[PDB]
This record gives sequence, C-alpha cells and structure tokens, in this order.
Amino acid sequence: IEKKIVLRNGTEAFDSWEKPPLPVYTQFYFFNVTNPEEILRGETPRVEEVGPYTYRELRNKANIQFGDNGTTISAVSNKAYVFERDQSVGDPKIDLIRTLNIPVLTVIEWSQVHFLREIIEAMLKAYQQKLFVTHTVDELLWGYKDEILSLIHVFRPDISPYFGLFYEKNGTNDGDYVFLTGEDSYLNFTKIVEWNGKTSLDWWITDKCNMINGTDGDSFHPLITKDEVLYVFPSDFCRSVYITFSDYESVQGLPAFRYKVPAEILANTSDNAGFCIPEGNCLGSGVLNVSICKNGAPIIMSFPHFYQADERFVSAIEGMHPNQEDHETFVDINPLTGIILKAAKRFQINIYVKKLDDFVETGDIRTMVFPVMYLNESVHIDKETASRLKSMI
Ligand SMILES: *[C@@H]1O[C@H](CO)[C@@H](O[C@@H]2O[C@H](CO)[C@@H](O[C@@H]3O[C@H](CO)[C@@H](O)[C@H](O[C@H]4O[C@H](CO)[C@@H](O)[C@H](O)[C@@H]4O[C@@H]4O[C@H](CO)[C@@H](O)[C@H](O)[C@H]4NC(C)=O)[C@@H]3O)[C@H](O)[C@H]2NC(C)=O)[C@H](O)[C@H]1NC(C)=O
Ligand SMILES: *[C@@H]1O[C@H](CO)[C@@H](O[C@@H]2O[C@H](CO)[C@@H](O[C@@H]3O[C@H](CO)[C@@H](O)[C@H](O[C@H]4O[C@H](CO)[C@@H](O)[C@H](O)[C@@H]4O)[C@@H]3O)[C@H](O)[C@H]2NC(C)=O)[C@H](O)[C@H]1NC(C)=O
Ligand SMILES: *[C@@H]1O[C@H](CO)[C@@H](O[C@@H]2O[C@H](CO)[C@@H](O[C@@H]3O[C@H](CO)[C@@H](O)[C@H](O)[C@@H]3O)[C@H](O)[C@H]2NC(C)=O)[C@H](O)[C@H]1NC(C)=O
Ligand SMILES: *[C@@H]1O[C@H](CO)[C@@H](O[C@@H]2O[C@H](CO)[C@@H](O)[C@H](O)[C@H]2NC(C)=O)[C@H](O)[C@H]1NC(C)=O
Ligand SMILES: *[C@@H]1O[C@H](CO)[C@@H](O[C@@H]2O[C@H](CO)[C@@H](O)[C@H](O)[C@H]2NC(C)=O)[C@H](O)[C@H]1NC(C)=O
Ligand SMILES: *[C@@H]1O[C@H](CO)[C@@H](O)[C@H](O)[C@H]1NC(C)=O
Ligand SMILES: *[C@@H]1O[C@H](CO)[C@@H](O)[C@H](O)[C@H]1NC(C)=O
Repeated sequence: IEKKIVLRNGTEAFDSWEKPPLPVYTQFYFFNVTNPEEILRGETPRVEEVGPYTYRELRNKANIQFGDNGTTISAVSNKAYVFERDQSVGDPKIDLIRTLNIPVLTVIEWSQVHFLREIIEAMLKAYQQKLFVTHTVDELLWGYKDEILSLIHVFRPDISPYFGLFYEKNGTNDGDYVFLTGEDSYLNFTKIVEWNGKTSLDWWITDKCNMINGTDGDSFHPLITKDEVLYVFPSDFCRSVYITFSDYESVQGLPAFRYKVPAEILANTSDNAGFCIPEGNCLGSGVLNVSICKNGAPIIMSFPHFYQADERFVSAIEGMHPNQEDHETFVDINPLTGIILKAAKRFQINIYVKKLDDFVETGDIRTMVFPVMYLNESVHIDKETASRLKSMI
C-alpha cells in the first residue's frame, strides 16, 4: 500500500528524512539605502536591491532516539551554508550594503528605563554613532563586532559582542524536536508535537495562536488532497502557518499540487488577532511583530516587497514592487507520497523604526516598517531522482 511511508529504521521513507537527497538553495537579497541622509531629514526612503547571494545548504538531522513503542521520534534539524561564487551576483565579502544599524536600534528599545534612556543615549553621542551603516554582505549575514555591543558585554556579559542577521547559525539547529512517526496513522507522519518540550508556544495571546500545528515544512503526509489544507511550523518565522491548494501541475516527470500561502494568514482578522502584542492593536495586513521571539529587538517579518500587505506599507518605501510571480511562496507536492518536488520559500525581514526626541540619531525619520532584506529558500528535483520516484510510485 501507500503506507510504505513512516519513520522506521532502514526504510526508504525514513532513510532520507535523515540525509535528504535534495540540493536546497538559499538566496539572499538586500535593500541598499540610497538616500539615508534624507531619510533622517524626513523624506520617503529610496532603496536599491542587491542579490542574489546564493548559498547551497547541507542538511543532516541528528541526535535521534525513538520512543513510546515506536510512535514518536526526537532529533534536531541541522543546517549549514556553502557559498557559490558562480550562482551569486557578487562576492559577499567584497560587496557593501548600507542599511540600518540594528544593534543601536535594538539597544534603544532594549532601554525601557528612564536612566537607561539617559545613559544609553550618552553612549551614542560620545561614540559618534549614526543610524545608517555600511557593511559587507558577509558581515551583515554572518557577523561583525559592533562598537556598541562590544561595550555592553563589558557590563552585562550575557549579551554577545557580535551581531549578524544569522549569527552562530551556520552548522547549528533550529532547536530540538519530537516528530510523530506515521505508525499511529498515515496522517500524523512527520507532524510536530513537542518543540523543546513545549507542546504549545508561550508568547502569543490566544491559545489558538500559541498552538503548534503541522509538519516542519520539508514534507507532508501521503494522500494530500485538493480540498484539505496543510499546516506548517517554520521556526525562524515564529508562528504556525498553513498553506492552501491552488492547482494541478507537472514538475519534472510527476503530478503535483501547487500550494501557495493564502492571504488570510497575514491580514487583520478576528482569527489572527492574538498575534498583536499590544493586546489587540495590529500593525496592519501582511506583516508580523516577531519582536518577542527575536530577543526583544524591533523585528518585523513580512513577505518580499510587502506582497500581500496593506498598500500603505508599499507606499512608505519607494523601490518596492511586489508581484505574485517573484515574491509569493509556493510549494509543489506529490499528492500520493507527500513528497516536496518544486518549492520556493520567500519571506522578508524588516526593522520597525520611528522618530524619537530622546535620541538625536533617529532624527526626523518617518514612522514605518523598514525592510532590511529578504530571501528565497528554494528547491528543485533533478532528473536522476525523478525516475527513482516514478519507479517507486
Ligand atoms: C528565488 O526568488 C527570486 C524571486 O524573489 C527569483 O529570482 C527572480 O527570477 C525570475 C525568474 O525566475 C526573474 O524574472 C524575470 O525578470 C526578467 C526581467 O528582470 C524578465 O524579462 C522575465 O520575464 C520573462 O519571464 C516571464 C515568466 O516569468 C515571461 O512571462 C516574460 O514574458 C519573459 O519570458 C520571456 O518572454 C519572451 C518574450 O518577451 C519570450 O521570447 C521568452 O521565451 C520568455 N522566456 C521565459 C522563460 O518565459 C522574468 O520576469 C526575476 O528577475 C528574478 N528576481 C530576482 C530579484 O532575482 C529566483 O529565481 C527564485 N528561485 C531560484 C531558484 O533562484
Ligand atoms: C550600496 O550603496 C552604498 C552606498 O551608496 C555603496 O557603497 C559605496 O561603494 C563605492 C564603490 O561601489 C565606494 O566608493 C569607493 O570609495 C573609496 C573611498 O571611500 C574610493 O577610494 C573608491 O575610488 C575608486 O572609484 C572608481 C572605481 O569605483 C575608480 O575610478 C577610482 O580610481 C577608485 O578605484 C570608490 O569610489 C563607497 O565608499 C561606498 N560608500 C560607502 C558609504 O561605503 C555600495 O557599493 C552599494 N552596494 C552595492 C552592492 O551596490
Ligand atoms: C511589538 O511587540 C512588542 C513586544 O514584544 C511591543 O512592545 C511592548 O509595548 C508595550 C506598549 O504597548 C509595552 O507596555 C508597557 O511598558 C511599560 C514599561 O515597561 C509598562 O510600565 C506598562 O505597564 C506597559 O506594560 C511593553 O513593555 C512592550 N513589551 C516589550 C517586551 O518590550 C511593541 O510595542 C510591538 N511593536 C509594534 C510596532 O507594535
Ligand atoms: C559554514 O560552515 C561550513 C562547514 O564548516 C563551511 O563549509 C565548508 O568548510 C570550509 C570553510 O572554510 C571549506 O572546506 C569549505 O568552504 C566547505 N567545505 C565543505 C566540504 O563543505 C561554510 O563555508 C560556512 N559558511 C559560511 C558562510 O561561513
Ligand atoms: C492550529 O490548528 C487548529 C486546527 O488545525 C486551528 O484551529 C482551527 O481553526 C479553524 C478556523 O480557524 C476552525 O474551523 C477549526 O475548528 C479549528 N480547529 C481546532 C482544533 O481548533 C488553529 O487555527 C491552528 N492555529 C494556528 C496558529 O495555525
Ligand atoms: C493522529 O491522527 C489520528 C487521525 O484522526 C487521531 O485519531 C490521533 O489523535 C492523532 N494523534 C494525536 C496525538 O492526536
Ligand atoms: C483590525 O480590525 C479590527 C476590527 O476587525 C479593528 O478594531 C482594529 O483597530 C484593526 N486594526 C488595524 C491596524 O487596522
């Protein structure tokens, strides 16, 4: 039967859930701020966009121990990145990107205390710290030592000196999971239950919001059918998300189910309500306040070029051009096995920024959600393993 797919030792199904066959590609795109001065003086930001910077991923999920008479399994998804100079636009070490200096933006919200605002302000004046800063693509991505964080270490050592969009994340995991193997049913295959032992999320408001649904996102149960809707829990995005059925496609050799990410997921609605930390005050349709799970930094997740978000957002930054073709997030699954064939995962990263009279560095700047960069986590199935799947099916 089609019940050949479960996590059990040695089986072809489980086999590659350990080391997957697929050359997954992550591509970074940065927003270069071309009129930083005027941004401060109060104009509308003008950005240019540089990318792709393409890394190839190495995925191995280790630290495995089974349990509960064979119905559960625990591991960590481990992930690393290899830079390809040919398939990227330029060299991440050579090329420069001018953009927000987040450590200062962060230590500014990190100060909720009046004497802290006072003192932490003194720092920026004396150290000659500006709001907009120029770094190398490699630096922003991976790490650079900031003059400001360097100090905070000498005081409050728990805080790391370095900063990078991904810092200390090359070769590490997104945390320790436990997946329900497909024994108890074919439906609960590679579904998630306990993440760091947390059987629900702590930091949203409503229980619905806090809940953990669906797979890790690299796979689904067999018999995916046109009507039914799929749940996914990407870690870096901080919430449980779901996809809907679009249409029938053929990718490489196989039949496929096109699944996009529907609008009702990121909008202002009674269902999505509990994701607004200000007790029911929402930022708008199409963005997320991730500032809780990002350590308290002013971070806003969104879709590339604000796609699916209230036009009032696309309006705030000139140089934004969302189109469904480039900026959506689809996935193409095999309706029988629940295997992912053609998939492109695209989300953005923004810093919430507004004027502050206490801090001279923020100047007259507009109150807005300000984009730093976005990425495409893609994948494509080659010819060699297309036949092998056509075989097994
Ligand atoms: C990861 O995510 C990013 C997106 O965020 C992807 O990068 C994008 O890739 C797109 C294509 O995959 C690029 O889009 C192209 O942009 C060109 C101009 O910049 C434009 O000329 C292209 O338009 C053609 O393709 C369309 C189909 O997409 C057609 O409808 C259109 O008419 C053009 O197609 C040709 O048309 C002529 C007639 O005019 C025909 O004679 C040709 O035969 C047609 N050829 C084809 C193939 O149709 C297209 O819009 C986009 O620029 C790029 N953006 C960035 C920022 O990188 C990544 O690819 C994605 N995944 C991976 C794995 O990289
Ligand atoms: C993102 O935007 C930023 C800001 O606009 C941009 O940074 C700038 O990059 C240029 C090069 O592309 C840097 O210009 C250099 O500056 C040094 C002095 O600081 C000069 O010595 C250099 O002179 C050369 O210029 C010509 C070649 O470019 C030659 O004719 C000449 O003989 C020299 O070889 C050069 O002008 C500039 O310093 C930065 N600006 C800042 C503030 O860092 C960045 O390049 C953009 N990124 C992308 C990917 O487009
Ligand atoms: C995104 O979410 C963050 C939380 O992660 C929001 O920050 C929170 O803002 C509220 C104000 O609505 C703060 O509440 C008040 O703080 C003061 C000072 O401590 C206190 O005396 C009041 O009683 C009240 O609790 C709250 O402190 C703050 N939370 C954190 C963790 O900083 C933020 O406003 C959201 N961003 C946007 C753009 O909406
Ligand atoms: C992330 O770490 C990996 C693994 O350490 C790096 O990839 C490899 O390791 C060294 C790096 O100097 C070199 O042998 C090659 O670059 C890689 N070899 C193999 C076999 O993969 C990778 O460079 C790191 N990525 C970043 C952006 O730092
Ligand atoms: C997590 O999963 C549950 C069930 O899949 C989602 O709650 C369902 O929501 C729909 C529409 O909101 C209702 O028609 C169902 O009755 C609900 N079922 C249950 C069991 O609650 C919940 O929305 C999901 N949460 C997130 C954050 O995705
Ligand atoms: C697994 O799916 C079946 C199908 O409805 C359900 O009976 C069972 O409760 C699911 N597992 C858990 C832990 O709920
Ligand atoms: C979101 O919608 C609710 C009513 O559905 C409204 O009370 C709230 O103020 C809205 N928030 C925004 C940011 O539009």
